[PDB]
Amino acid sequence: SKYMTPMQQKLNEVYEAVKNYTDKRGRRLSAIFLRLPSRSELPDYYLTIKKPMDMEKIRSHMMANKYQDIDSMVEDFVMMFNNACTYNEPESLIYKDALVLHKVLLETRRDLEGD
Ligand SMILES: O=C(O)c1ccccc1O
Repeated sequence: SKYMTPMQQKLNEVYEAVKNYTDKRGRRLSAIFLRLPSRSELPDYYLTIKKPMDMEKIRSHMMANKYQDIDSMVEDFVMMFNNACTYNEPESLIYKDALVLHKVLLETRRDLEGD
């Protein structure tokens, strides 16, 4: 139980790379992405976003061993960054942070290309 399979390790590595990324000032870009607020706290959001996504949702799937491959988890991250960029303005901080984290996601996945 305590030992992760290779796929499980890779999933975890990608998830963690995005979660733990910090910029030069020590700011964890993941902060606002961990958990999306409520439909009642964000009326305009849920009416605009077809498939809402946050890192806690991704982390829960992973922990339930529900991702079958790396691409499946990447797709959810991509949904999240797409959602953030859709809702928010191109000059907004959330939008910029979503672009940075997107790069981290693809770099990490590619750096693990074999393993
Ligand atoms: O724009 C947000 O505040 C947001 C927060 C968490 C997940 C996706 C998002 O677009």
